[PDB]
Amino acid sequence: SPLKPRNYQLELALPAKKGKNTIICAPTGCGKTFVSLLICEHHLKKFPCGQKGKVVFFANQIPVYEQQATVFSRYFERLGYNIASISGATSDSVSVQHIIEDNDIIILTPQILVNNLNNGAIPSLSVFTLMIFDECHNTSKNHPYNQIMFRYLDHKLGESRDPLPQVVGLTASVGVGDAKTAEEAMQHICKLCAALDASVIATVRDNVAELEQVVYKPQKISRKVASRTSNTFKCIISQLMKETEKLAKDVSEELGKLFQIQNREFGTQKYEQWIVGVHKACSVFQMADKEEESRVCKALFLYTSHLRKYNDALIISEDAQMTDALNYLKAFFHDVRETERELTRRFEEKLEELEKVSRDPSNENPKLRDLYLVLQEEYHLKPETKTILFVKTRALVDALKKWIEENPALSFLKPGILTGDNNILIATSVADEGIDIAECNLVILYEYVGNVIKMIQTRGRGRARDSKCFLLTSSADVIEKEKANMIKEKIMNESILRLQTWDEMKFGKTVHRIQVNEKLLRDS
Ligand SMILES: Nc1ncnc2c1ncn2[C@@H]1O[C@H](COP(=O)(O)OP(=O)(O)NP(=O)(O)O)[C@@H](O)[C@H]1O
Repeated sequence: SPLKPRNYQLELALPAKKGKNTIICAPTGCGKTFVSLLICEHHLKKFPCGQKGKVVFFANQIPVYEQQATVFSRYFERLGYNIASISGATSDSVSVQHIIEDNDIIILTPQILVNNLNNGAIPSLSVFTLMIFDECHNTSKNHPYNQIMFRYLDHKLGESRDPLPQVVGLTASVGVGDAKTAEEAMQHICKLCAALDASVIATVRDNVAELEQVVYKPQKISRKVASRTSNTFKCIISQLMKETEKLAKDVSEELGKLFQIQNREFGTQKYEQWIVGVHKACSVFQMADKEEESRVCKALFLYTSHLRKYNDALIISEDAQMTDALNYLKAFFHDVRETERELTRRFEEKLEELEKVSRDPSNENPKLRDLYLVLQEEYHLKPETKTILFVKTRALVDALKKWIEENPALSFLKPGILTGDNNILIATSVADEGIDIAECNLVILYEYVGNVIKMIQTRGRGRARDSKCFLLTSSADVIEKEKANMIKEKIMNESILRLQTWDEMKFGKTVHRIQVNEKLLRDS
Protein backbone atom coordinates (compact mmCIF):
# COMPACT_ATOMS: atom_id res chain seq x y z
CA SER A 1 0.00 0.00 0.00
CA PRO A 2 1.05 3.59 -0.94
CA LEU A 3 2.37 6.31 1.41
CA LYS A 4 -0.04 8.82 2.92
CA PRO A 5 0.83 12.35 1.74
CA ARG A 6 1.80 14.86 4.42
CA ASN A 7 -0.48 17.89 4.49
CA TYR A 8 2.27 20.29 3.38
CA GLN A 9 2.93 17.94 0.46
CA LEU A 10 -0.67 18.31 -0.66
CA GLU A 11 -0.32 22.04 -0.10
CA LEU A 12 2.77 22.25 -2.34
CA ALA A 13 1.22 20.02 -5.00
CA LEU A 14 -2.13 21.82 -5.23
CA PRO A 15 -1.34 24.63 -7.71
CA ALA A 16 0.38 22.17 -10.08
CA LYS A 17 -2.66 19.91 -9.76
CA LYS A 18 -4.70 22.89 -10.90
CA GLY A 19 -2.57 22.95 -14.05
CA LYS A 20 -0.52 26.01 -13.12
CA ASN A 21 3.12 26.35 -14.04
CA THR A 22 4.65 26.19 -10.60
CA ILE A 23 7.98 26.49 -8.88
CA ILE A 24 7.85 24.41 -5.71
CA CYS A 25 10.31 25.91 -3.27
CA ALA A 26 10.74 23.66 -0.22
CA PRO A 27 13.63 22.72 2.08
CA THR A 28 16.09 19.90 1.57
CA GLY A 29 14.73 16.76 3.18
CA CYS A 30 11.01 17.53 3.03
CA GLY A 31 10.45 15.10 0.17
CA LYS A 32 9.90 17.14 -3.00
CA THR A 33 10.30 14.01 -5.14
CA PHE A 34 7.23 12.54 -3.50
CA VAL A 35 5.30 15.77 -4.22
CA SER A 36 6.30 15.36 -7.87
CA LEU A 37 4.97 11.77 -7.75
CA LEU A 38 1.64 13.12 -6.51
CA ILE A 39 1.51 15.76 -9.27
CA CYS A 40 2.37 13.19 -12.00
CA GLU A 41 -0.25 10.69 -10.83
CA HIS A 42 -2.96 13.30 -10.68
CA HIS A 43 -1.81 14.65 -14.05
CA LEU A 44 -1.99 11.32 -15.86
CA LYS A 45 -5.40 10.55 -14.39
CA LYS A 46 -6.72 13.89 -15.78
CA PHE A 47 -7.00 12.49 -19.31
CA PRO A 48 -10.29 11.05 -20.65
CA CYS A 49 -10.88 8.12 -23.01
CA GLY A 50 -8.35 7.89 -25.84
CA GLN A 51 -6.20 10.74 -24.54
CA LYS A 52 -2.91 10.09 -22.73
CA GLY A 53 -0.69 12.58 -20.91
CA LYS A 54 3.07 12.32 -21.23
CA VAL A 55 5.46 13.47 -18.53
CA VAL A 56 9.15 14.17 -18.78
CA PHE A 57 11.16 14.50 -15.55
CA PHE A 58 14.62 16.08 -15.70
CA ALA A 59 17.34 15.09 -13.27
CA ASN A 60 20.47 17.20 -12.94
CA GLN A 61 22.81 14.69 -11.21
CA ILE A 62 23.61 11.07 -12.13
CA PRO A 63 23.10 9.62 -8.61
CA VAL A 64 19.85 11.56 -8.33
CA TYR A 65 18.86 10.37 -11.81
CA GLU A 66 19.35 6.73 -10.83
CA GLN A 67 17.39 7.19 -7.62
CA GLN A 68 14.47 9.01 -9.34
CA ALA A 69 14.35 6.49 -12.18
CA THR A 70 13.98 3.80 -9.55
CA VAL A 71 11.38 5.66 -7.48
CA PHE A 72 9.21 6.49 -10.47
CA SER A 73 9.40 3.02 -12.02
CA ARG A 74 8.69 1.35 -8.69
CA TYR A 75 5.65 3.58 -8.09
CA PHE A 76 4.06 3.80 -11.54
CA GLU A 77 5.05 0.54 -13.33
CA ARG A 78 2.90 -1.26 -10.70
CA LEU A 79 -0.08 0.87 -11.78
CA GLY A 80 0.38 -0.13 -15.44
CA TYR A 81 2.01 3.01 -16.80
CA ASN A 82 4.91 2.86 -19.21
CA ILE A 83 7.94 4.28 -17.45
CA ALA A 84 11.35 4.74 -18.89
CA SER A 85 14.58 6.32 -17.92
CA ILE A 86 17.50 7.18 -20.08
CA SER A 87 20.79 9.01 -19.75
CA GLY A 88 24.11 9.13 -21.58
CA ALA A 89 24.77 5.60 -20.30
CA THR A 90 22.48 4.32 -23.01
CA SER A 91 21.32 7.30 -25.09
CA ASP A 92 23.72 6.75 -28.00
CA SER A 93 22.55 3.15 -28.56
CA VAL A 94 18.77 3.61 -28.27
CA SER A 95 16.02 5.59 -30.00
CA VAL A 96 15.22 8.44 -27.62
CA GLN A 97 12.45 9.26 -30.07
CA HIS A 98 10.83 5.84 -29.72
CA ILE A 99 11.38 5.77 -25.97
CA ILE A 100 9.38 9.02 -25.72
CA GLU A 101 6.69 7.65 -28.04
CA ASP A 102 6.37 4.41 -26.07
CA ASN A 103 6.25 5.84 -22.55
CA ASP A 104 3.97 7.86 -20.26
CA ILE A 105 6.74 9.04 -17.98
CA ILE A 106 10.34 9.45 -19.00
CA ILE A 107 13.16 10.34 -16.62
CA LEU A 108 15.95 12.07 -18.48
CA THR A 109 19.12 13.97 -18.05
CA PRO A 110 18.41 17.20 -19.99
CA GLN A 111 21.24 17.31 -22.55
CA ILE A 112 19.71 14.20 -24.15
CA LEU A 113 16.47 16.04 -24.83
CA VAL A 114 18.35 19.10 -26.07
CA ASN A 115 20.21 16.91 -28.60
CA ASN A 116 17.01 15.33 -29.79
CA LEU A 117 15.20 18.64 -30.24
CA ASN A 118 18.15 19.98 -32.20
CA ASN A 119 18.29 17.14 -34.77
CA GLY A 120 14.51 17.12 -35.14
CA ALA A 121 14.19 13.65 -33.59
CA ILE A 122 11.66 15.36 -31.32
CA PRO A 123 10.11 17.99 -33.53
CA SER A 124 8.17 19.68 -30.71
CA LEU A 125 7.77 20.04 -26.95
CA SER A 126 4.05 19.69 -27.73
CA VAL A 127 4.52 15.93 -27.37
CA PHE A 128 4.72 16.44 -23.57
CA THR A 129 1.82 17.47 -21.37
CA LEU A 130 3.97 17.99 -18.28
CA MET A 131 7.66 18.69 -17.73
CA ILE A 132 9.25 18.57 -14.29
CA PHE A 133 12.62 20.20 -13.62
CA ASP A 134 14.42 19.00 -10.46
CA GLU A 135 16.89 21.51 -9.00
CA CYS A 136 15.14 24.05 -11.23
CA HIS A 137 17.17 27.05 -10.00
CA ASN A 138 19.62 25.75 -12.63
CA THR A 139 17.38 27.13 -15.35
CA SER A 140 19.74 29.99 -16.15
CA LYS A 141 22.83 30.93 -18.16
CA ASN A 142 23.39 28.30 -20.83
CA HIS A 143 22.50 25.25 -18.71
CA PRO A 144 20.62 22.53 -20.65
CA TYR A 145 17.47 23.41 -18.64
CA ASN A 146 17.61 26.93 -20.00
CA GLN A 147 18.21 25.62 -23.52
CA ILE A 148 15.06 23.50 -23.27
CA MET A 149 13.15 26.50 -21.95
CA PHE A 150 14.41 28.70 -24.85
CA ARG A 151 12.56 26.43 -27.23
CA TYR A 152 9.50 26.34 -25.03
CA LEU A 153 9.46 30.17 -24.88
CA ASP A 154 10.21 30.69 -28.59
CA HIS A 155 7.17 28.50 -29.14
CA LYS A 156 5.04 30.36 -26.56
CA LEU A 157 5.88 33.85 -27.88
CA GLY A 158 5.56 32.83 -31.54
CA GLU A 159 2.59 32.18 -33.81
CA SER A 160 2.16 28.42 -33.38
CA ARG A 161 -1.23 27.24 -32.09
CA ASP A 162 0.17 23.91 -30.86
CA PRO A 163 -0.19 23.46 -27.06
CA LEU A 164 2.75 23.54 -24.64
CA PRO A 165 3.20 21.29 -21.62
CA GLN A 166 2.69 22.38 -18.06
CA VAL A 167 6.01 23.21 -16.38
CA VAL A 168 6.85 22.46 -12.74
CA GLY A 169 10.19 23.17 -11.08
CA LEU A 170 11.45 21.76 -7.77
CA THR A 171 14.13 23.41 -5.70
CA ALA A 172 15.28 23.96 -2.13
CA SER A 173 16.13 27.59 -2.95
CA VAL A 174 15.11 29.92 -5.78
CA GLY A 175 18.17 31.90 -4.73
CA VAL A 176 18.90 35.61 -4.83
CA GLY A 177 21.84 35.90 -7.19
CA ASP A 178 23.94 38.92 -6.26
CA ALA A 179 20.99 40.77 -4.76
CA LYS A 180 21.66 42.84 -1.66
CA THR A 181 18.21 44.36 -1.34
CA ALA A 182 14.64 43.12 -1.61
CA GLU A 183 14.29 45.12 -4.83
CA GLU A 184 17.10 43.25 -6.61
CA ALA A 185 16.21 39.89 -5.08
CA MET A 186 12.66 40.27 -6.36
CA GLN A 187 14.03 41.05 -9.81
CA HIS A 188 16.21 37.91 -9.72
CA ILE A 189 13.32 35.73 -8.61
CA CYS A 190 11.03 37.13 -11.30
CA LYS A 191 13.68 36.35 -13.91
CA LEU A 192 13.87 32.73 -12.74
CA CYS A 193 10.06 32.54 -12.90
CA ALA A 194 10.32 33.95 -16.42
CA ALA A 195 12.91 31.32 -17.34
CA LEU A 196 10.52 28.50 -16.33
CA ASP A 197 7.27 30.27 -17.43
CA ALA A 198 6.05 29.93 -13.84
CA SER A 199 2.87 31.67 -12.63
CA VAL A 200 3.04 30.33 -9.06
CA ILE A 201 5.72 30.02 -6.44
CA ALA A 202 4.50 27.37 -4.01
CA THR A 203 5.90 27.26 -0.46
CA VAL A 204 4.66 25.76 2.79
CA ARG A 205 2.53 28.46 4.41
CA ASP A 206 -0.45 26.67 5.94
CA ASN A 207 1.30 23.54 7.25
CA VAL A 208 4.53 24.94 8.66
CA ALA A 209 4.33 23.06 11.97
CA GLU A 210 4.01 19.76 10.13
CA LEU A 211 6.97 20.68 7.88
CA GLU A 212 9.13 21.50 10.90
CA GLN A 213 8.46 18.04 12.37
CA VAL A 214 10.35 16.84 9.27
CA VAL A 215 12.94 19.53 8.77
CA TYR A 216 13.70 22.63 10.83
CA LYS A 217 16.44 25.23 10.82
CA PRO A 218 16.40 27.66 13.74
CA GLN A 219 17.76 31.19 13.55
CA LYS A 220 21.40 31.22 14.53
CA ILE A 221 22.90 34.03 16.57
CA SER A 222 26.64 33.99 15.90
CA ARG A 223 29.20 34.91 18.54
CA LYS A 224 32.94 35.29 18.14
CA VAL A 225 34.87 33.46 20.79
CA ALA A 226 38.50 33.68 21.93
CA SER A 227 41.13 31.07 21.13
CA ARG A 228 44.59 30.04 22.33
CA THR A 229 47.50 32.48 21.96
CA SER A 230 49.78 29.43 22.12
CA ASN A 231 49.58 25.65 22.58
CA THR A 232 52.67 23.93 23.96
CA PHE A 233 50.75 20.67 24.38
CA LYS A 234 50.17 20.89 20.65
CA CYS A 235 53.86 21.57 19.88
CA ILE A 236 54.97 18.50 21.87
CA ILE A 237 52.28 16.19 20.50
CA SER A 238 52.95 17.50 16.98
CA GLN A 239 56.57 16.46 17.35
CA LEU A 240 55.54 12.96 18.46
CA MET A 241 53.32 12.87 15.39
CA LYS A 242 56.14 13.86 13.02
CA GLU A 243 58.40 11.15 14.43
CA THR A 244 55.59 8.64 14.07
CA GLU A 245 54.87 9.70 10.48
CA LYS A 246 58.54 9.28 9.61
CA LEU A 247 58.42 5.75 10.99
CA ALA A 248 55.19 5.03 9.08
CA LYS A 249 56.18 6.49 5.71
CA ASP A 250 59.28 4.29 5.69
CA VAL A 251 57.45 0.96 6.03
CA SER A 252 56.68 0.74 2.33
CA GLU A 253 57.71 2.94 -0.60
CA GLU A 254 54.42 2.30 -2.39
CA LEU A 255 52.24 3.19 0.59
CA GLY A 256 54.92 5.70 1.58
CA LYS A 257 53.63 7.81 -1.31
CA LEU A 258 50.38 8.45 0.62
CA PHE A 259 52.33 10.69 3.02
CA GLN A 260 53.10 13.00 0.06
CA ILE A 261 49.49 14.17 0.19
CA GLN A 262 49.29 17.72 1.56
CA ASN A 263 46.50 19.83 3.02
CA ARG A 264 46.32 17.49 5.99
CA GLU A 265 47.51 19.63 8.93
CA PHE A 266 47.96 18.09 12.41
CA GLY A 267 44.90 18.49 14.64
CA THR A 268 42.15 18.70 12.01
CA GLN A 269 39.28 16.77 10.49
CA LYS A 270 41.25 16.75 7.24
CA TYR A 271 43.94 14.74 8.98
CA GLU A 272 41.35 12.26 10.24
CA GLN A 273 39.99 11.91 6.71
CA TRP A 274 43.51 11.31 5.46
CA ILE A 275 43.89 8.52 8.03
CA VAL A 276 40.65 6.93 6.84
CA GLY A 277 42.18 7.10 3.37
CA VAL A 278 45.35 5.35 4.51
CA HIS A 279 43.36 2.51 6.12
CA LYS A 280 41.39 2.27 2.90
CA ALA A 281 44.54 1.99 0.78
CA CYS A 282 45.74 -0.69 3.16
CA SER A 283 42.51 -2.65 2.90
CA VAL A 284 43.14 -3.31 -0.81
CA PHE A 285 46.94 -3.41 -0.67
CA GLN A 286 48.53 -6.50 -2.22
CA MET A 287 51.96 -8.04 -2.66
CA ALA A 288 53.01 -11.43 -4.02
CA ASP A 289 54.61 -12.12 -0.65
CA LYS A 290 51.50 -12.38 1.51
CA GLU A 291 53.34 -12.45 4.84
CA GLU A 292 55.11 -9.21 3.90
CA GLU A 293 51.86 -7.65 2.70
CA SER A 294 50.50 -8.55 6.13
CA ARG A 295 53.58 -7.05 7.85
CA VAL A 296 53.35 -3.73 5.96
CA CYS A 297 49.65 -3.34 6.66
CA LYS A 298 49.92 -4.33 10.30
CA ALA A 299 52.68 -1.75 10.76
CA LEU A 300 50.71 0.99 9.06
CA PHE A 301 47.55 0.21 11.04
CA LEU A 302 49.52 0.48 14.28
CA TYR A 303 51.22 3.79 13.36
CA THR A 304 48.05 5.36 12.02
CA SER A 305 46.07 4.20 15.06
CA HIS A 306 48.49 6.19 17.18
CA LEU A 307 48.42 9.18 14.83
CA ARG A 308 44.64 9.16 15.05
CA LYS A 309 44.74 9.27 18.83
CA TYR A 310 47.25 12.13 18.74
CA ASN A 311 45.12 14.03 16.21
CA ASP A 312 42.09 13.65 18.46
CA ALA A 313 43.98 14.88 21.53
CA LEU A 314 45.14 17.90 19.55
CA ILE A 315 41.52 18.72 18.76
CA ILE A 316 40.58 18.23 22.42
CA SER A 317 43.31 20.72 23.48
CA GLU A 318 42.10 23.09 20.81
CA ASP A 319 38.50 23.39 22.02
CA ALA A 320 38.80 22.18 25.60
CA GLN A 321 41.36 21.55 28.39
CA MET A 322 44.90 20.27 27.94
CA THR A 323 44.56 17.99 30.97
CA ASP A 324 41.62 16.17 29.40
CA ALA A 325 43.50 15.86 26.10
CA LEU A 326 46.38 14.37 28.09
CA ASN A 327 44.11 11.98 29.95
CA TYR A 328 42.74 10.91 26.58
CA LEU A 329 46.26 9.93 25.56
CA LYS A 330 47.13 8.24 28.88
CA ALA A 331 43.97 6.19 28.69
CA PHE A 332 44.81 5.08 25.15
CA PHE A 333 48.40 4.11 25.92
CA HIS A 334 47.38 2.22 29.05
CA ASP A 335 44.61 0.45 27.14
CA VAL A 336 46.92 -0.76 24.39
CA ARG A 337 49.08 -2.03 27.29
CA GLU A 338 57.27 -4.30 19.53
CA THR A 339 56.80 -0.99 17.75
CA GLU A 340 54.02 -0.53 20.33
CA ARG A 341 56.40 -0.48 23.32
CA GLU A 342 58.70 1.94 21.49
CA LEU A 343 55.91 4.39 20.59
CA THR A 344 54.70 4.01 24.16
CA ARG A 345 58.06 4.99 25.67
CA ARG A 346 58.42 7.81 23.14
CA PHE A 347 55.19 9.17 24.59
CA GLU A 348 56.27 8.37 28.14
CA GLU A 349 59.42 10.45 27.64
CA LYS A 350 57.22 13.51 27.14
CA LEU A 351 54.80 12.82 29.98
CA GLU A 352 56.54 14.98 32.59
CA GLU A 353 56.64 18.01 30.28
CA LEU A 354 53.07 17.37 29.05
CA GLU A 355 51.82 17.19 32.66
CA LYS A 356 53.75 20.35 33.35
CA VAL A 357 52.17 22.43 30.58
CA SER A 358 48.74 20.91 31.23
CA ARG A 359 48.81 21.89 34.90
CA ASP A 360 49.89 25.47 34.12
CA PRO A 361 47.03 27.90 34.96
CA SER A 362 48.15 30.22 32.17
CA ASN A 363 47.16 27.38 29.79
CA GLU A 364 43.46 27.61 30.66
CA ASN A 365 41.51 27.56 27.38
CA PRO A 366 40.11 31.06 26.70
CA LYS A 367 37.51 29.49 24.42
CA LEU A 368 36.12 27.63 27.42
CA ARG A 369 35.97 30.94 29.24
CA ASP A 370 33.75 32.38 26.50
CA LEU A 371 31.59 29.24 26.62
CA TYR A 372 31.27 29.78 30.35
CA LEU A 373 30.19 33.37 29.74
CA VAL A 374 27.40 32.27 27.40
CA LEU A 375 26.21 29.54 29.76
CA GLN A 376 26.23 31.80 32.84
CA GLU A 377 24.29 34.55 31.02
CA GLU A 378 21.57 32.26 29.68
CA TYR A 379 21.06 30.32 32.92
CA HIS A 380 21.11 33.54 34.93
CA LEU A 381 18.20 34.78 32.82
CA LYS A 382 16.48 31.35 32.79
CA PRO A 383 17.62 28.92 35.54
CA GLU A 384 15.41 26.13 34.18
CA THR A 385 17.11 26.26 30.75
CA LYS A 386 17.73 22.90 29.10
CA THR A 387 20.70 22.90 26.70
CA ILE A 388 22.05 20.78 23.89
CA LEU A 389 25.74 21.42 23.31
CA PHE A 390 27.23 20.27 20.01
CA VAL A 391 30.96 19.76 19.69
CA LYS A 392 33.31 18.89 16.83
CA THR A 393 34.32 15.35 17.77
CA ARG A 394 33.30 12.36 19.87
CA ALA A 395 36.27 12.80 22.26
CA LEU A 396 35.34 16.45 22.83
CA VAL A 397 31.99 15.24 24.19
CA ASP A 398 33.71 13.57 27.15
CA ALA A 399 36.14 16.48 27.55
CA LEU A 400 33.31 19.06 27.76
CA LYS A 401 31.36 16.92 30.20
CA LYS A 402 34.45 16.58 32.42
CA TRP A 403 35.07 20.31 32.21
CA ILE A 404 31.55 21.08 33.33
CA GLU A 405 31.66 18.56 36.16
CA GLU A 406 34.93 19.88 37.56
CA ASN A 407 34.12 23.59 37.26
CA PRO A 408 32.61 25.03 40.49
CA ALA A 409 31.48 28.14 38.54
CA LEU A 410 29.21 25.79 36.57
CA SER A 411 27.48 24.38 39.65
CA PHE A 412 24.11 25.13 38.00
CA LEU A 413 24.76 22.55 35.24
CA LYS A 414 24.13 18.83 35.41
CA PRO A 415 25.72 17.45 32.25
CA GLY A 416 24.79 14.29 30.37
CA ILE A 417 25.60 12.68 27.03
CA LEU A 418 22.96 12.73 24.29
CA THR A 419 21.59 9.20 23.84
CA GLY A 420 20.56 7.88 20.43
CA ASP A 421 18.52 15.03 36.28
CA ASN A 422 20.39 16.55 33.31
CA ASN A 423 19.87 20.13 32.16
CA ILE A 424 22.63 19.99 29.55
CA LEU A 425 23.29 17.26 26.98
CA ILE A 426 26.49 17.03 25.01
CA ALA A 427 26.81 15.53 21.55
CA THR A 428 28.67 15.54 18.26
CA SER A 429 27.51 14.88 14.69
CA VAL A 430 25.78 11.54 14.06
CA ALA A 431 23.69 11.42 10.87
CA ASP A 432 21.17 10.66 9.70
CA GLU A 433 19.77 11.05 13.21
CA GLY A 434 17.47 14.07 13.44
CA ILE A 435 17.63 15.89 16.75
CA ASP A 436 14.32 17.17 18.14
CA ILE A 437 14.97 20.60 19.65
CA ALA A 438 11.39 21.09 20.82
CA GLU A 439 12.75 19.80 24.14
CA CYS A 440 15.55 22.26 24.88
CA ASN A 441 15.59 26.03 25.31
CA LEU A 442 19.15 26.49 24.08
CA VAL A 443 21.29 24.85 21.40
CA ILE A 444 24.98 25.76 21.28
CA LEU A 445 27.15 25.01 18.28
CA TYR A 446 30.60 25.18 19.86
CA GLU A 447 33.23 25.64 17.15
CA TYR A 448 31.12 23.14 15.32
CA VAL A 449 32.51 22.09 11.97
CA GLY A 450 31.51 19.02 9.99
CA ASN A 451 28.35 17.42 8.65
CA VAL A 452 25.32 19.67 9.06
CA ILE A 453 23.14 18.76 12.03
CA LYS A 454 19.65 17.72 11.03
CA MET A 455 17.05 19.20 13.35
CA ILE A 456 13.31 19.01 13.74
CA GLN A 457 10.79 20.53 16.14
CA THR A 458 8.00 18.13 17.11
CA ARG A 459 5.92 21.04 18.43
CA GLY A 460 5.99 24.85 18.50
CA ARG A 461 6.07 26.98 21.62
CA GLY A 462 5.71 30.24 19.75
CA ARG A 463 8.77 31.72 18.01
CA ALA A 464 9.72 33.75 21.09
CA ARG A 465 9.82 30.53 23.17
CA ASP A 466 11.28 28.13 20.59
CA SER A 467 14.88 27.07 21.35
CA LYS A 468 17.68 29.57 20.86
CA CYS A 469 20.64 28.60 18.71
CA PHE A 470 24.10 30.11 19.27
CA LEU A 471 26.95 29.57 16.89
CA LEU A 472 30.18 30.07 18.82
CA THR A 473 33.21 30.35 16.60
CA SER A 474 36.69 31.80 16.68
CA SER A 475 36.62 32.22 12.88
CA ALA A 476 35.91 35.69 11.46
CA ASP A 477 35.43 33.90 8.14
CA VAL A 478 32.60 31.76 9.50
CA ILE A 479 30.96 34.73 11.13
CA GLU A 480 31.07 36.74 7.89
CA LYS A 481 29.58 33.84 5.91
CA GLU A 482 26.81 33.40 8.48
CA LYS A 483 25.96 37.09 8.35
CA ALA A 484 25.89 37.17 4.53
CA ASN A 485 23.77 34.02 4.31
CA MET A 486 21.36 35.40 6.85
CA ILE A 487 20.89 38.56 4.76
CA LYS A 488 20.38 36.52 1.58
CA GLU A 489 17.77 34.31 3.25
CA LYS A 490 15.88 37.24 4.72
CA ILE A 491 15.61 39.08 1.42
CA MET A 492 14.70 35.86 -0.38
CA ASN A 493 11.87 35.01 2.02
CA GLU A 494 10.48 38.52 2.05
CA SER A 495 10.69 38.68 -1.77
CA ILE A 496 8.81 35.39 -2.10
CA LEU A 497 6.12 36.52 0.36
CA ARG A 498 5.66 39.76 -1.58
CA LEU A 499 5.47 37.96 -4.93
CA GLN A 500 2.93 35.54 -3.47
CA THR A 501 0.77 38.51 -2.48
CA TRP A 502 0.68 39.89 -6.03
CA ASP A 503 -2.37 40.02 -8.20
CA GLU A 504 -2.20 37.32 -10.91
CA MET A 505 -2.40 39.86 -13.75
CA LYS A 506 0.38 41.93 -12.18
CA PHE A 507 2.64 38.88 -11.77
CA GLY A 508 1.80 37.59 -15.25
CA LYS A 509 2.54 40.95 -16.89
CA THR A 510 5.84 41.33 -15.00
CA VAL A 511 6.96 37.84 -16.04
CA HIS A 512 5.80 38.21 -19.64
CA ARG A 513 7.74 41.50 -20.05
CA ILE A 514 10.86 39.75 -18.86
CA GLN A 515 10.31 36.83 -21.26
CA VAL A 516 9.75 39.20 -24.19
CA ASN A 517 12.99 41.01 -23.41
CA GLU A 518 15.04 37.81 -23.11
CA LYS A 519 13.64 36.41 -26.34
CA LEU A 520 14.42 39.67 -28.15
CA LEU A 521 18.02 39.37 -26.96
CA ARG A 522 18.37 35.69 -27.92
CA ASP A 523 16.85 36.24 -31.36
CA SER A 524 19.30 38.95 -32.37
N1 LIG B 1 4.43 11.41 2.87
C1 LIG B 1 5.57 10.60 3.12
N2 LIG B 1 5.49 9.50 3.94
C2 LIG B 1 6.53 8.74 4.18
N3 LIG B 1 7.72 8.97 3.68
C3 LIG B 1 7.91 10.01 2.87
C4 LIG B 1 6.84 10.89 2.54
N4 LIG B 1 7.38 11.83 1.71
C5 LIG B 1 8.70 11.55 1.53
N5 LIG B 1 9.13 10.40 2.25
C6 LIG B 1 10.41 9.82 2.25
O1 LIG B 1 11.42 10.68 2.64
C7 LIG B 1 12.59 10.36 1.91
C8 LIG B 1 13.17 11.65 1.35
O2 LIG B 1 14.46 11.37 0.83
P1 LIG B 1 15.07 12.52 -0.05
O3 LIG B 1 16.44 12.17 -0.56
O4 LIG B 1 15.27 13.74 0.81
O5 LIG B 1 14.00 12.72 -1.18
P2 LIG B 1 13.82 13.90 -2.14
O6 LIG B 1 12.31 14.14 -2.18
O7 LIG B 1 14.14 13.42 -3.54
N6 LIG B 1 14.74 15.23 -1.93
P3 LIG B 1 14.19 16.31 -0.79
O8 LIG B 1 13.06 17.19 -1.20
O9 LIG B 1 15.26 17.24 -0.41
O10 LIG B 1 13.67 15.61 0.47
C9 LIG B 1 12.16 9.37 0.88
O11 LIG B 1 12.55 8.11 1.26
C10 LIG B 1 10.71 9.46 0.84
O12 LIG B 1 10.14 8.27 0.50
